[PDB]
Order: sequence, then C-alpha cells, then structure tokens
Amino acid sequence: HKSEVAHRFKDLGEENFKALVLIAFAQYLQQCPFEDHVKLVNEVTEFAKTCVADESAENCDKSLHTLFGDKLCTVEMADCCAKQEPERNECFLQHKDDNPNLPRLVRPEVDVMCTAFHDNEETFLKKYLYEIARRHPYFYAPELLFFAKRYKAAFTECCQAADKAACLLPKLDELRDEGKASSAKQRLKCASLQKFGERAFKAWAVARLSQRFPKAEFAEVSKLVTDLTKVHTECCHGDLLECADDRADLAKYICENQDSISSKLKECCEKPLLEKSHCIAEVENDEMPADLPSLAADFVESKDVCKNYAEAKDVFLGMFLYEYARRHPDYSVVLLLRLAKTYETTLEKCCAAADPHECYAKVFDEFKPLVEEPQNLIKQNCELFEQLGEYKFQNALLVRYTKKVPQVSTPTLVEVSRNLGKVGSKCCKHPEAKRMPCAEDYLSVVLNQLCVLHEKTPVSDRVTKCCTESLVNRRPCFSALEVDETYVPKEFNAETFTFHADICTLSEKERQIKKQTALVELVKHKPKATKEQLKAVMDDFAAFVEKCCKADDKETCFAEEGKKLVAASQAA
Ligand SMILES: [Zn+2]
Repeated sequence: HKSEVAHRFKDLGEENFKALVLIAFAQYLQQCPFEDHVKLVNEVTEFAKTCVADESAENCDKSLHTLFGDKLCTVEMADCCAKQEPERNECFLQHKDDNPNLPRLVRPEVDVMCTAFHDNEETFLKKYLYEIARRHPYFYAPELLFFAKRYKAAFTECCQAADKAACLLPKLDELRDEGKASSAKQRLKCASLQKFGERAFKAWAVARLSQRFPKAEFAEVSKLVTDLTKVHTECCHGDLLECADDRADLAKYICENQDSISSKLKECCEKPLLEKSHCIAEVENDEMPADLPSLAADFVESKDVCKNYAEAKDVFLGMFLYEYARRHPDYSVVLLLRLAKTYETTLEKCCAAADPHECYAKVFDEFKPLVEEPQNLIKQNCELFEQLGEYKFQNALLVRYTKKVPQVSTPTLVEVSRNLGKVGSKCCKHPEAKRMPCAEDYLSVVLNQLCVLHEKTPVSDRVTKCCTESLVNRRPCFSALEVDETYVPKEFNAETFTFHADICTLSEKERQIKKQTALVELVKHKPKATKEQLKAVMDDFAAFVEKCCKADDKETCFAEEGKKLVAASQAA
C-alpha cells in the first residue's frame, strides 16, 4: 500500500466506494441531514479519483480515518473534532447512538416511490442507505450493500407490475424485518470484540465455523477464523472500505477451495459478489464426517495432555473446541464455549498438581448439567409459546422480565421482551436436535440489546452484573434472576392510563405495543399481582378499546369510558 485511498477505489469500485463512504459518514454523524453527507461523499469520491490518476498528489498519502474524519469535521461532533487521530475515531465510535430517536419513517405512496425510482434512481437508493445506516450505526457495511441490491431489485420488478402495492410492500416489509435482525445480530459481534476482546470473537468463530464446516481441518478452520476476525474487527472500528474488501476476498478464498471446507457451497459460489458472501455467512451445516473417534482419547485419557497443552495452550484448547463443535451442531455456540472454559479451568489447576490424570480423567462429567440446563429452558418456553402464541408469550415474558429487573425503562423492557417472544416463532418450529443453536444464540443477540440499551443509562445493578460478568454466561445469568423484592412500587399516573382514539387507526404491530407498554406499567405500579390477575385487567382494556373504536364519537368514548376502567382497575 502506497496511497490507501486510491487502492480501495480500484478494488471496491466507484458504486460500492461511494456507498460505503455514505454509510460511514451516516453511522458517525447520525443527526446531520442527507444533503450534507451527499456533499461530503461526493468530495471524497472526486478526491479519490485524483489519487487514482496520481498516487503522488497532495494529501493522498493520508490515512483513511484522517481523510474521513477531516471531512466530517468540516460539518456531539464538536467534541470529537477537537481531537487528533487515533483518539478522534475512538470518540466518533463512542458517540454512536443505538436509539437515536429519529422518527420511524413514513413511506410515500407506491406510485410516488416508483416515479422517484425511475426519475432519480441514484438519489433514491442513496437515501435508503442513509436512513438505515443512521438508525443502525453498527450495521455490517458490506451486508447493507446487499440490502440495497435487494431493495433496488424490488422496485425494478414491482414498478413494472399490474398491482404495485401488492407486489412491493410485502417485499419491502420483509426486507425491513431482516434488517432489524441482521443489525441486532451484528451489534453482538461488535460488542463482543469491543467489551470482551479479540479472544472472545476468535473462540466464538472457531465454534460456529467448526459446526458449519466439520469436514474442514483445524488449520483450515483457524485460517477462516483469522480472516473473519479481521473483517469484523475492521467493520466494528469504522474501517468500512477495508472490511468490505477483506470480506469479499474471504468469499473468493472459500469459493476457490470448497473441497478443503464444505459441500454446501455449490450454490452460493454461483452467485453475484454481494449475494455470494451473504449466502456463505448464512449457509447450512455440512454433513459431519462419519469416521470420527471419541474425543476422550486425545483430551481426557492421553499421557501427553499437559505436555501438548503447555507447548501451545491456545492451539490445544482451540483444537478441543474445534473437535467438540464439529461433532455437536445440536449444541449452541455459547454452550460450547462454556465447556471450553470448563475444560480450560480444569487443566490449569490440575497440570500444576503431581497427580494429573486423577483430576483430568473425570472432566466430561462436569459438562452434563451445563448441557441439560439450556435444553430445559427451550423445552419449557417453547411449550409455553406453543400454548399461548407470540403476543401472549411476549406478554408473559414481559411480566417475567419486568418482575426481574423493574428498574429498566419501559421502551427497553417492551422492545427487549417483544424480541424475546420472537424466539418462539423462529426456533420452536424446528425439531429438538436443532432448537438450542437457534434459540440460545438468538437470546444472546436479544440480551446483548438489553445490555447495550441499558449501558448508556444504567439504572439496574443486576443487568450490569449479568452484562459485564461474562459474555458467554449471560443467558444463564439472566434466566437465574429471581423476582426482585427491593423494588418500591411506582405511584399511579393518570397520563400513563389515559388512552385516545389514535389506537383504532394504528397497525396490528403498532396497536399491541401500546397495550404491552400498559402491561409493563401495570406490573411497575402493582408488582404483586399474579399472571392470572393482570390478564383480567388487560381483558377489560381490550373490550373498552373495541367498543370505542366502533363508536360514532370515538374521542368522547375514550375519555369518559376510560376513567371508569382506571377506577374499576385500581380497586381490584
Ligand atoms: Zn480503524
């Protein structure tokens, strides 16, 4: 590398460069309007084109953070812009806002959108990136490019359809659902790297890829872990151009040699660049090879265990996890990492003592309770889900987690508990030998969100403990939280329980959030009421809404009949 800017302009290409730069600025300055970033991205692009012509031109020598940050600083920001590199980039990164409280964007009419798509395609698609990047500062940048590709394809197709709204809206809504999920899933990776370190990510990545590619050798898996670690490190540090290039190259590497890795990549490697990576990242598990011995020979019984461990602890323990993860796709990543830490801690205390086998021989016995514990949670909560349904299952978990940590803000409790309820719809449909991976690694994402949303405004000593103590053990920690006894009941507030005619016109998603926001506030006001008791109060609520939405005058029904609800409720 002689001049870093131009180099990335050739590798990635103008379309992707411009995109990735727009995403970079959007994530760092989330409050600034669209027209400002467009001007900055344009000026970097035009600048990069001079460096392509001449790598010896003025300022092309500078680093990408310097080039990016100087350009943002022509525009929170005033704090960071006082600084030099690299502390400025750390500032910018610290200043990322998870819930920026931008308005949930209202979509124009489909006829209006398809006009602007044809008349100004470049603008229309640029504004998509902008708006998603702004609300999801931790979004996997190369992924978001693929989202833009899908979003583009949607209009090319549905704008030339007989019915446009019937074509377009279910595609765009489906796409927004994936976005939120991807975003949350990626927010975990960054949190893992940034709060727990590069070992956490490396250990995570060994487990996940070993499960995925069991016919791959250890040395082959360890390479893909190094490459995948680098890619997310760079993406989570704001090196978006370098992340996307390195990710692209890890995809060409894999696809070149599927034989060394897996048999499931036949279809993925016959796809466009953006879609290619997505496919690999989300590929099914390859068939575990049949001729695999017991793990106990090399790792429990052998006479050179402490010898091979002491020679290379991270090599050896990486092999353990490799060997254990490749033959247990039924286990969750985070379950596997507990066992890798259980086996780690055994070898540290016991290689020291002069009787090594006597301790080390009965290690696998320690795993038994760690494997049953998640399986018990999934069997039980999926039972509950299948019995109630998503909405009521959310309502139950809402009561559960509010009773656990009633100090947490109501938007967070409601958003988290709602997303905890979605595990049921995602994972319980699958069979028992494929449930824990789905479920427990989803809960990792959703709990990380509680942690992240809570991190900025900490009001719960329990949530801080469970979030900080161990990345791997979080779900056990949170599950183990019994109902809080210290909590003083919050005093009745008439604004919280005064509802308006607005409720009738809303969506089914939007409607039930409001009702769930009440149910938390009920649990916050009256925490000693049972799960049965509260049902009867929310019963009367729903029927009150129902009759006032069929009213001639809706305004007056919601005001007058509403106060009789709060009177009758507060009594019981
Ligand atoms: Zn960086």
